[PDB]
Amino acid sequence: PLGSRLFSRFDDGIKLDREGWFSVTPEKIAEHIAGRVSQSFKCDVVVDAFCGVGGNTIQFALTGMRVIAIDIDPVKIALARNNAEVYGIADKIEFICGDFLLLASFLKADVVFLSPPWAETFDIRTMMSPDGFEIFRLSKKITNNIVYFLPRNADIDQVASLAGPGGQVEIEQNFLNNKLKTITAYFGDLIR
Amino acid sequence: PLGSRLFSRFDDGIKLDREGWFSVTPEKIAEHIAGRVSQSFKCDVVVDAFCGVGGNTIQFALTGMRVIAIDIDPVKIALARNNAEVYGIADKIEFICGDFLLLASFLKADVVFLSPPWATAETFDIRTMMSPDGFEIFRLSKKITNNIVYFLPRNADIDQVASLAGPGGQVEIEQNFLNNKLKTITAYFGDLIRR
Amino acid sequence: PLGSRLFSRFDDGIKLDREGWFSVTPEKIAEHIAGRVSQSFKCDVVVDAFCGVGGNTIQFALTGMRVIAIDIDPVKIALARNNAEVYGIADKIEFICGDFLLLASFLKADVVFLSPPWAETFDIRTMMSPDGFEIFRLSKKITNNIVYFLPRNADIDQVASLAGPGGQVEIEQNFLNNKLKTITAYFGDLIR
Amino acid sequence: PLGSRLFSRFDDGREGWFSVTPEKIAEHIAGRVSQSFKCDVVVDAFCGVGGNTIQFALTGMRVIAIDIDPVKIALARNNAEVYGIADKIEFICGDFLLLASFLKADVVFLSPPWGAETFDIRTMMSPDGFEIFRLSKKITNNIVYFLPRNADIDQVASLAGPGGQVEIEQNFLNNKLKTITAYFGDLIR
Ligand SMILES: Nc1ncnc2c1ncn2[C@@H]1O[C@H](COP(=O)(O)OP(=O)(O)O)[C@@H](O)[C@H]1O
Ligand SMILES: Nc1ncnc2c1ncn2[C@@H]1O[C@H](COP(=O)(O)OP(=O)(O)O)[C@@H](O)[C@H]1O
Ligand SMILES: Nc1ncnc2c1ncn2[C@@H]1O[C@H](COP(=O)(O)OP(=O)(O)O)[C@@H](O)[C@H]1O
Ligand SMILES: Nc1ncnc2c1ncn2[C@@H]1O[C@H](COP(=O)(O)OP(=O)(O)O)[C@@H](O)[C@H]1O
Repeated sequence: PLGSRLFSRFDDGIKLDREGWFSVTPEKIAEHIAGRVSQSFKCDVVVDAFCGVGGNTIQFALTGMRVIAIDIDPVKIALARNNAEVYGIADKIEFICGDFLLLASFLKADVVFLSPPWAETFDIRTMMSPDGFEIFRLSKKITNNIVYFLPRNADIDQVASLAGPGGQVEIEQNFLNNKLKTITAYFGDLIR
Repeated sequence: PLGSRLFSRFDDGIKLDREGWFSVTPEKIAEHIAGRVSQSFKCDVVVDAFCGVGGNTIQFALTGMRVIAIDIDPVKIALARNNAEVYGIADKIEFICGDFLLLASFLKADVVFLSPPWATAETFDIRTMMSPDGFEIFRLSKKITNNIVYFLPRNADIDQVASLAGPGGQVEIEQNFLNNKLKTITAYFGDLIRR
Repeated sequence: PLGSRLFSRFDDGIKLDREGWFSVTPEKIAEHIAGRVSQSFKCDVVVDAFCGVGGNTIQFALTGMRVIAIDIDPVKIALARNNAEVYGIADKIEFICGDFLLLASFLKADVVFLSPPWAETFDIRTMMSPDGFEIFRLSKKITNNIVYFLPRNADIDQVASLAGPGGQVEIEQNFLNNKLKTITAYFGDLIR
Repeated sequence: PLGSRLFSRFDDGREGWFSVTPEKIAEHIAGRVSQSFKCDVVVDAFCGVGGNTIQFALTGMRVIAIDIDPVKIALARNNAEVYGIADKIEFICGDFLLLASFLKADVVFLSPPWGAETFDIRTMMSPDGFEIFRLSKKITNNIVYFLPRNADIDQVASLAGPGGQVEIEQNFLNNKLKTITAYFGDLIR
């Protein structure tokens, strides 16, 4: 290891949902990440590399950013598409059904948001599919401004080693009720 | 084991999706189930008990049936709601976020559709390997109606499944194939059985 | 308007200044209604159709009945759930956030309790939102055992007509300090 | 009209919230007041069921939450527990105007009841918006006034005194003006 790592905190919490329950959902963190990214230097276009049902994609688009939302699964794309439609921000999003690793080399964007398919320590190389180092390498062809959404037990030496020697990484730790839940790693101009 | 068991077959297949891929998705089976159910005797209202993102709910609503769509997860309900909105059939559906086992005693419908949360073993035990308990799920569904659809893994215990119909009762086991390999089964009960 | 109208009385308890309750239906009246409903023939499950923060719901639940409590406002539902737990009867209630008129055709219950959103004579078709006749029609799909909580100036011809031609209605008049405040109308097997 | 008026903007995010003050702006408000110099204790003067109270409490501030209606207070107590911050709050059921002269706090948050092209805070709030502010001033200079879009900024600015400073934070929902948050004292900037 040979670079500076910033450690920060974000506190997740219960929300009052439209069903009348007090719930913990992905939305609070997604909104926080989107808010941060959209305020960073020259960050107008984001690739949501593994968009799934479009939770993060929606949050990016709601800040006025343009999104290239990618998922290998056409059922996920259709769902994400419908989801964006009702939020009234579908015109901010281009959905592409395909393999991010095969698309990455042909894209132009200011940011790549990474939430890939995810044990005492988490090995991003052997425990993600595809290879979490390969995911980042391909993201790097597009931009240095990368967000990595990672489990709490993720190897911080590995994560920091992605910044290159000796690059900076912010490790934003996500807490619920004072217990560590997940980590959001920021790279490039996303660090504050 | 006592009573009748009918074995039937449905073939799944590739579809040409709007992304320009040839793919297999849950839609074809879901559409088939909705078609069959909607043609059955006096079947106008269905409870989709574990609706998830609303795949089966959409297919039921698309045939003209009213749907009570239930999921314990409000994130799923939201997605299902938005999904239905775009299809132009949201007015056919009432979404309830809650536990099906706590809601079932208070519902009125003609049909219950069950696709509950499913070890990797040779035989699937519906009592122990489903949460909640698959016999308990069925028992609560019976308070509503005899017309019940159960979507189950290929290795489901047919003796168990047939025992849900009770001693001397009828079940239909509709086997779902993709390229001649068995993928899943759809069990029909009550007036939903063929003929 | 042909049929039978019974007129009864209930005397509300005097409340000191600055005391308040969760519902426009006073606690003592709700208690009285719940007590009456729970002793009626085969009356174990009640729908509280416009439950608010659960003032009436709590009173039904305290008698041992099971309650389907419905409100279109997710804030009310979430506050209602909290209240149910305070009174130790959350296990007796199923809260549903939704439109009563849309949910009614899918419910199973023994009793429906109606306290809908409201100068000289009160018109239930005109001065309730939604339409008071419509609310009753939908409640009728569930059961004949209906309780209608109404203003003192409610048109008794209208109220009686809901019972159908030749039908029976009970108009329980609610008195606070020997002055008329409100009415509670009973239908079906709830009539004394 | 005299003194200084700083202007700022905040962009908001079948869903409902406990307060007329949206969760996110209350969050925003509680965030910047808890950042302010020696601001540890806040009076939520018309707390209702505690929507704003919760947000102040979540920053780690202590809250004196006041409401004249005992139903609101009881509901607020439950909510505080759900959010795990009940030990940060003292609820008091009473009239803020009658309790104000007896309180000690660093911040007063005002979101009074209402009771027109231009909003007159003196005649269109119940009680009088000037009276409310005067009583809050006995406690502290650090006051937050949550107000409708059509608020008379001359009137609002006059609360700061001759040559006084006020910050008018405009709350936008989808590029459109919704409400304003006025800051006084050390809460400005
Ligand atoms: N190579 C890939 N490129 C783009 N998207 C992918 C790729 N591999 C998987 N995905 C998608 O990434 C998302 C997250 O994966 P996963 O955690 O498996 O799904 P889930 O949320 O259903 O459990 C899924 O929506 C999946 O379709
Ligand atoms: N008791 C319940 N009542 C209603 N819905 C439930 C209940 N238990 C689980 N569910 C929901 O039923 C579906 C079961 O699917 P499951 O296999 O667990 O999830 P997933 O589709 O994410 O893999 C989920 O959408 C889950 O939220
Ligand atoms: N169609 C409806 N279905 C169910 N509940 C409703 C409907 N319309 C209004 N409500 C609820 O009925 C309750 C009574 O309404 P209202 O008298 O307007 O109350 P309030 O002044 O207390 O908000 C409210 O809690 C409201 O949310
Ligand atoms: N003098 C007062 N002191 C403290 N709280 C008050 C006073 N007057 C009103 N309140 C409270 O202020 C809150 C807001 O008032 P209002 O807008 O009337 O509320 P709402 O429409 O939510 O009932 C209410 O919760 C009310 O109880």
